[PDB]
Amino acid sequence: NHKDWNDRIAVAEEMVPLIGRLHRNNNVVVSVFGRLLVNVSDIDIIKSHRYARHIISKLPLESSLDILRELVDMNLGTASIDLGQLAYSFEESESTDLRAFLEDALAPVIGAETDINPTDIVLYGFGRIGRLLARILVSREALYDGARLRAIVVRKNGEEDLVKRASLLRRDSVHGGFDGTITTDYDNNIIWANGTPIKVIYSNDPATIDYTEYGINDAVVVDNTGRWRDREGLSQHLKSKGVAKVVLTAPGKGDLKNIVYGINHTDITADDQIVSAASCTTNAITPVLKVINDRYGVEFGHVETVHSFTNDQNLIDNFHKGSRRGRAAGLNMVLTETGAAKAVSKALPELEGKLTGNAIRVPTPDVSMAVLNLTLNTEVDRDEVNEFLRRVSLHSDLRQQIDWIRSPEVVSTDFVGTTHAGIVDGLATIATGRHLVLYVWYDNEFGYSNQVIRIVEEIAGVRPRVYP
Amino acid sequence: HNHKDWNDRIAVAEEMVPLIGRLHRNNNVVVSVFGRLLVNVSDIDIIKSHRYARHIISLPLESSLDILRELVDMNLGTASIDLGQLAYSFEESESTDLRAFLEDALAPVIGAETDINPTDIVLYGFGRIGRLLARILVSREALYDGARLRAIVVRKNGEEDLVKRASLLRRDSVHGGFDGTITTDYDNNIIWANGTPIKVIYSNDPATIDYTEYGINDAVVVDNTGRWRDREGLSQHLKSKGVAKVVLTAPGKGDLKNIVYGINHTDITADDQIVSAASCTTNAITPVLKVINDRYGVEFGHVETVHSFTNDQNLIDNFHKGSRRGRAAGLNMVLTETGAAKAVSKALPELEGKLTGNAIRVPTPDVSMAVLNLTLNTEVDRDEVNEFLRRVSLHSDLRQQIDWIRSPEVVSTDFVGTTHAGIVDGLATIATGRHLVLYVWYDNEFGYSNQVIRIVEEIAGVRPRVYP
Amino acid sequence: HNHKDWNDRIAVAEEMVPLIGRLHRNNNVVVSVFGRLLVNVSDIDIIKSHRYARHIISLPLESSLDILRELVDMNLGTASIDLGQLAYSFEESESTDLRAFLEDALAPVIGAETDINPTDIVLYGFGRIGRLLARILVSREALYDGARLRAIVVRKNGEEDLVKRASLLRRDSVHGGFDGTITTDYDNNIIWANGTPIKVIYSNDPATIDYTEYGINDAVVVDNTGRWRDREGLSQHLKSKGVAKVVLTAPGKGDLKNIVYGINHTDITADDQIVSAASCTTNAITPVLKVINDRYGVEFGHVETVHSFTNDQNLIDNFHKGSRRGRAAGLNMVLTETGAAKAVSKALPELEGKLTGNAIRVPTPDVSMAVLNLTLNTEVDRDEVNEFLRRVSLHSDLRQQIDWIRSPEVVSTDFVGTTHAGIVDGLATIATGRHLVLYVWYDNEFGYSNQVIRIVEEIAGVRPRVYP
Amino acid sequence: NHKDWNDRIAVAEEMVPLIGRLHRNNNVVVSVFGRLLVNVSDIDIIKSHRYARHIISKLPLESSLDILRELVDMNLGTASIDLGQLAYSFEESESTDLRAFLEDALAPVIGAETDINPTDIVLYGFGRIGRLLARILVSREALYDGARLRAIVVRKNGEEDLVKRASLLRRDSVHGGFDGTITTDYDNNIIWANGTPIKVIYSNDPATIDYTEYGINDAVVVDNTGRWRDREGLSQHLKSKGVAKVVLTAPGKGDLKNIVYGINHTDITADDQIVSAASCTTNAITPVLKVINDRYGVEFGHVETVHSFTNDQNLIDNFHKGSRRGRAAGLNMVLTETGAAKAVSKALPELEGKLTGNAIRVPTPDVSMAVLNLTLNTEVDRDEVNEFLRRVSLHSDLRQQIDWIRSPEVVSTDFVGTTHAGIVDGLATIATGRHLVLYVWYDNEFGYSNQVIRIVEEIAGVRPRVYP
Ligand SMILES: NC(=O)c1ccc[n+]([C@@H]2O[C@H](COP(=O)([O-])OP(=O)(O)OC[C@H]3O[C@@H](n4cnc5c(N)ncnc54)[C@H](OP(=O)(O)O)[C@@H]3O)[C@@H](O)[C@H]2O)c1
Ligand SMILES: NC(=O)c1ccc[n+]([C@@H]2O[C@H](COP(=O)([O-])OP(=O)(O)OC[C@H]3O[C@@H](n4cnc5c(N)ncnc54)[C@H](OP(=O)(O)O)[C@@H]3O)[C@@H](O)[C@H]2O)c1
Ligand SMILES: NC(=O)c1ccc[n+]([C@@H]2O[C@H](COP(=O)([O-])OP(=O)(O)OC[C@H]3O[C@@H](n4cnc5c(N)ncnc54)[C@H](OP(=O)(O)O)[C@@H]3O)[C@@H](O)[C@H]2O)c1
Repeated sequence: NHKDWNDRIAVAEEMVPLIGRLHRNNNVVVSVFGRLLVNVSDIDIIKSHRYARHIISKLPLESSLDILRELVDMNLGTASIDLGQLAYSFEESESTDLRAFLEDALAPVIGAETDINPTDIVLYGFGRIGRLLARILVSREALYDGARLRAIVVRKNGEEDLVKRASLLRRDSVHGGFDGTITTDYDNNIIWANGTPIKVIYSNDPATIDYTEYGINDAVVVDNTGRWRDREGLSQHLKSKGVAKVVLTAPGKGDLKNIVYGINHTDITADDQIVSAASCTTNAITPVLKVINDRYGVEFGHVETVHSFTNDQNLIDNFHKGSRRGRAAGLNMVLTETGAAKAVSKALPELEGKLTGNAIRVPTPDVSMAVLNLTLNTEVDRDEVNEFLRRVSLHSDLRQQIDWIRSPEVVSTDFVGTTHAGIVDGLATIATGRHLVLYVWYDNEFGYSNQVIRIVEEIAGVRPRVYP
Repeated sequence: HNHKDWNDRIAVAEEMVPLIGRLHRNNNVVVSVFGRLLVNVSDIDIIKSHRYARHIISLPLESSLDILRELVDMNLGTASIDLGQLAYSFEESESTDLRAFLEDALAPVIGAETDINPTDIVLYGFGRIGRLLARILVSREALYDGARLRAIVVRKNGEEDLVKRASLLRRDSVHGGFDGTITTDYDNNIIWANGTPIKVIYSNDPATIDYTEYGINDAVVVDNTGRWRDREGLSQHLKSKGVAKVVLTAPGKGDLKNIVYGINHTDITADDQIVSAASCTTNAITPVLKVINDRYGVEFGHVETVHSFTNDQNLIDNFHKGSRRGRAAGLNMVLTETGAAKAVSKALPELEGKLTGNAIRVPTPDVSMAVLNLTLNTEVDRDEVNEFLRRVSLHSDLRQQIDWIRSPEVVSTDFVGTTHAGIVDGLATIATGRHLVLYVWYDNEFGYSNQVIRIVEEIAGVRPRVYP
Repeated sequence: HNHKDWNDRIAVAEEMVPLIGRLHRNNNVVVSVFGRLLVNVSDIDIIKSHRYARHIISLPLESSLDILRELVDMNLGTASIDLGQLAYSFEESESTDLRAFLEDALAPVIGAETDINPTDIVLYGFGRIGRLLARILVSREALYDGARLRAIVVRKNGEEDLVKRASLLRRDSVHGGFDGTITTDYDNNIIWANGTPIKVIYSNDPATIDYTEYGINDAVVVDNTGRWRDREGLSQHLKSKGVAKVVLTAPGKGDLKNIVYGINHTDITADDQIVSAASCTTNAITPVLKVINDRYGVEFGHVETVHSFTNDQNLIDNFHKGSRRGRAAGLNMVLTETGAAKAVSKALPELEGKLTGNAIRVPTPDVSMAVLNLTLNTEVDRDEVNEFLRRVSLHSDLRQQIDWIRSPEVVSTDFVGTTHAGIVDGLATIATGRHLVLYVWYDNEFGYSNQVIRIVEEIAGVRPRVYP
Repeated sequence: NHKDWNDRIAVAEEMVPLIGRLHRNNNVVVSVFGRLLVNVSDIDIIKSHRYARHIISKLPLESSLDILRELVDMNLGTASIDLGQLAYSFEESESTDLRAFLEDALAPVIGAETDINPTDIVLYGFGRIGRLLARILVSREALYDGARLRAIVVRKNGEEDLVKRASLLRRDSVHGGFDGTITTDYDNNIIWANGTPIKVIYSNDPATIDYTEYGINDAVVVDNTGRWRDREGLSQHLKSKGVAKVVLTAPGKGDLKNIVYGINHTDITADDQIVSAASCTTNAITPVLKVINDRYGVEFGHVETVHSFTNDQNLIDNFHKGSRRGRAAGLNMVLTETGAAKAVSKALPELEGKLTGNAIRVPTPDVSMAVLNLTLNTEVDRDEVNEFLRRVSLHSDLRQQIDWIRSPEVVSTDFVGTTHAGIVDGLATIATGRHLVLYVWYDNEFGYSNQVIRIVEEIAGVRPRVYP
């Protein structure tokens, strides 16, 4: 029941000023477990406070209100503060006064520096992944001000260019409208998105740009074009003045590291100039396969993905590079080569030779569904596997790469806009002797984009740290 | 233009939020800027929403923030105050004091009834129209608390009905998620939607329900079944104890008033028990035609409505009322009959015998387009007609019904969720001689449902009163 | 290869046509080449159809044309003669005379009953399955004249029913036009379909029809309503005078035999009054699984069926039996429950407890794909499994149920109209160790309907007899 | 009724040998009004004989059988002989013997030459129009042997090229399977389609091909690429050795003639080296507008086309040259610039300045619908306009460019594969004072393709002549 709804609103209204003071004065983003309370409607704060059951026992707004009331005068510097962890492991201390507990558990923060130098991001390409990257980058510059989108690079076409590019960022048939205002300065070739000025750079050669011409230096280029997937090709960006590092939103060929965030971002070194974020399916299934292989062992795995179509395919039957992709995407079920076996082996080198996979592309514009047919080296029960994945999903350090649900009503549309790389549908799970079958949802556009943003911030050094 | 000043703009908005929130709680006042609310919206919409005030007068946030701090002290009643109207006719006036002006432009309210009695709404049916009526009734209850959704009536199917119907309100392939929480209480057969308890009532006969059992009386029933379109049928509802009035979401047959809100809602009298809201197409074009007819003249007019499919139709060819309407809705363009021309002429009898039209149904799930080919009694040029409709849509008494837009690249999905009954695509207007072509978009589901909600509020006597 | 000889090939075929046509008229003989008819087909199909005889033995047209001229003189009866079987085991024999061979391979027929008594078929319902049953019954009446469609039964809607239902049989968004003419006789409530008069009978109660009124007796009813899936319900039909047997186009509940033709149709006895044809998915995969299970062994098996939507579902989210099944069928990928695994195990009880599966519904209107993940009791290689299924599909007793194909670029629309219950995509087969992945296409509407037509012909005693 | 069906079949079976003798011996294609009886099932011959009511009073097969029985020994040379016109205006002579009448009315033909030298056709491009052109060309080489498809030109890609190109001709998601067999000779880069060997030529420069290298000379290049629409560009083909003439399947810019067959093909001269077939909509509406403007006079016309999407558009929102075309075609109604006003003025120079037009692109893969809003210079009645268009459609020399129907059941799917440029839906027609509104269907892929084939045969000199 919700007979208490209006009080819940009323406490959250008390919370907003406090939340926003810590933001503007102390650069402190307040969260409740995974979920932000910053730049957010009162009703969202309610919804997110309900959510805390799904990790803890029972979370009332007052405990948040009281930690916030005692955080306003604690002279804090920048940091992400989880209001919920502070509630739980205060109650499990256990002794008031609250203040005392906070000053202790938020020690490194108190009095720390409230500014960090941001890092310039350039999007090379501005397509489906490119633009969702730009949305996220603009949201997070407003939360954290760590990575600044400064520019996009597109080829010169036909001089209404700029208006269409801004419109493609303002609007999306699938992802709906941009959270903010998008204005265009035609004279200086800039798209303004909220606070952020995005220079549009016209070029046919990734190697002959002087980014310093636009006040860009030391930039991470996120190439979302996919025209170059080998080191020799991606190396073109490093010839452009202003470029420190390159992230490919696609499987990199040869020696290029393929990085699945949460799983092998610790193998990114200071010296790695060129890195790749793998594919959407790779990011969807690799957390899961790694976690299952370490616990139970995977003799063999097949992946079938029932996948949304992408923009390389054709509205109507016509020629195409790949397998059967050139048949009309919106009228057909299409059997397609996935590279996901090979990709999963790159990042988990221990499953080399043990995996096969295949795609079926169907008439939807976003969101996909991996089916993992897994032969284990141990006998397993269904509820034990569900509970161990729910645990990883909700409390492990792959918390943000993996979600777990037991919703009997959700379908592909409901996953549009999810921030996880992979969402295990728990009701579906099958286990029988050594056989496991897992079903994984992913928003292949946005879910993947979020992984790429995380790679970009590790590389830039501006991942926020969460206390405690 | 630019957004060099965006972080400045956020700052102010945020000093507004606690003050907008006082008024709403303490004084039951909703605050707007030329018809855009600032209650239960982000800081970003407050920025957007003061920005679009250049369309109207030709507005700094401080003018609002200066206004607001006068209204926390003023012993105010229940009102929809506009900050925009209040600033314009302060400048273009003899000016200071501020306090003095806001206590004379706002005499009617200062110390008044802060609470009207709400009126109980029953939703008979709970499909595509009914569930959006629910979403609006719920969020307008938070804003104004005039009309309260009390109950839906459906037929008993299984024993898992209640939870399936809660799901249907919580998620939607087109309209996305409910803004709030939906909880189900099985013991009492209640869907909670934010603070709103919605009784589920199960009945095969609209005539044999004592609504007073469930605490409901003098209710308006919004029959969104489509089952009964004549007086006899809809009179069934009046036989049920607790029912005062009936609103049909559809063209009423025979002698039933068909109401297009903004145009002829004043034809509703206190003894009118049963009212009709006409079709989506009628609501979308009647305003535009009347405005065009009053200003230039209409000699002749053709309507082609290019229209989304509706749920009565068929995924794959099968039986239906009409031969063409039952063929695979998602695989065909379907030329079909429209009642619009005859229905437009009911409401505008001055156009009786001057109008024709057809409908073509296409594989989209929501949003339609009316193409209006008008021979006029007068010569027009494209830029002049545009500016006329732009003025009509900003200043006229049909603001809420008519919007006009200049935006490029816009397509049908961008109009999901729009509040206006019809939106004139400025870029598409064609005008040569006495010949005019207008393109009018409409969210046949949500746009139309907002018009239904205005009739309901009108019948019930709770149209918010907007001052001054 | 080439077609340097194509105009030569047409020439011969055309000297066949008048002779194939004699046999059919005079002697009630249908002529085929390894299971492909040459009656009421183009000259081009006769070329195609002698060409695909290299798949089987490893065939000149003259061998056929030489055969034919012997059969115009031979006082022949009613038979489905194969020209292919007759040529192969003439060469690989002691050969001339030709006349002598064809009067000893074809002793059973030479001078026999040229006319069997047909059996009256009633179609109860007339939707997606029923109308394709009609198309098959009509064109098989021209070929064999064993089962005759006599009547459909529908509920009275309007007074333009008859013509709407004639239209539904004449046109189809997926299956294209009826091959023939459909005429309506309103006075007698008859749809003419080529030479076939189909009575339309209107009834709310399957139990209260004297079919003998309309000249129908000892009929098989093919209940394609879906309404009644148990013995009690389907027994209603037997209470109607004129009814002998009932065939349900669906999995029958309880104790009703579920029949997969090619596999267990011999379980039908003369005292079986009510029979079930199982689901599309069951018909598509049961044959393949049994063949794979007999040859290698099945230790474990998972089925994912990627499946077209069906007409019970919803264009746009609304109520349904299942929560997920009622969401917008054309906008979503929908993970849902399948009965297939349990139904496969009914028919193959040797696989009881070794099978699992799920279904995903996608926005296509017809044609589905079963993905079979099989752990086998034996090691297999891709090329060997392929050649096995290829042999099974050409030579085995499940030829009509199983096809195998090597063709590139094939996608779901190319399988509309296919006669086989399931078609193995050769290119997609994956095999490594004991692990096998098979992809089986099926026209869930037309393929399945052909299996229904085989049960019907079997129950009725009119399976064409194919010699020698 | 069809109680006489089997006799109808039986007479047509007598007809087939005769039809085919005249074909193979005399190169004589027999037709009944518009419809061929050659390479066609018996049931088609029936259907086409029914059709003759729709032009005449009552047509029985026997009159066809008897004209054919007396045509077999009349020593005829090549010609198209309409069996129906010969039936009508024999009965309206009137005197037997039949023979005498034929030898007189088929005078020019008797004893004439039975061979004509064919013309080599090259398809530059092999996309949606290209391949339908290839289907038609292969059908008509088998009927008339006037234009021979010899080659396609595609750019060099990635070496599975040839198999995909053959597969794209074999199969089509919308147009279904090819009528014949398609084999590939990989060694000589040939696609065999039935009798016809198609050389695949790989080139990046239309100007540097020696077509004589492949035994091609004096060829009409049908450029269906649309990369070059100006004379300077199309002139590139004339530099290639082997090229006589060029036909652009698109509006040609500048001085290039835009040819709508039936309407201005008489303006093609012996000296015109480069000609264009206009657009699909232009071909759909120009017959109609010309015919209406000559009778009644067109003050002003607007065209709205509700148009299928084409392959230049995007599955999902992305950048694009044109207006709003880059939004996702399968999810949206999209307002688009048509050039059809300008195009219709080119071919009808008399409507210059009097026409506007617009497209709405909707989620269908083929078939479109023009709505013509016409202000006339005369008052008109509805039935008189319907009857005058039905007359033009069925008996004028634009018979094949225009059809007329009064079918209450047909929708866009039913027009796939129509051979007319434009099909007027007569039930829809509106007329009121000086205002006419006409609705025109067209299969924008195939309908247009057929017009282009006709242009190709006029230019080649191999249009067949029909007697009488
Ligand atoms: N664009 C639009 O959709 C649009 C716009 C304007 C007006 N309209 C009109 O609004 C009406 C509702 O349309 P809709 O699209 O919302 O239809 P819908 O989605 O089919 O919803 C209709 C609702 O009414 C219920 N219902 C139907 N027949 C009933 C009966 N005999 N007894 C009780 N309940 C019954 C349904 O029951 P279940 O939930 O059990 O199926 C469902 O809840 C129609 O008259 C339509 O013409 C529609
Ligand atoms: N892929 C497939 O479609 C497929 C394959 C295998 C088996 N099945 C099964 O075959 C059955 C038929 O499915 P379908 O897709 O053909 O359904 P459909 O297209 O809805 O056709 C069902 C037909 O039965 C009629 N009907 C329904 N309820 C009735 C009732 N109470 N009394 C009398 N007639 C009634 C309908 O009447 P109206 O014409 O008046 O609407 C319609 O003629 C279902 O059980 C389904 O599970 C379907
Ligand atoms: N409704 C219709 O589709 C329709 C109707 C009437 C007229 N038209 C016009 O007909 C033309 C063809 O349209 P379509 O729908 O057939 O387009 P399409 O399906 O894209 O076919 C284009 C063909 O031309 C080739 N091509 C494209 N650019 C080329 C280049 N620079 N050099 C060489 N070859 C090139 C393509 O090569 P690949 O195969 O390698 O991709 C393909 O074979 C267009 O101008 C269009 O406006 C279309």
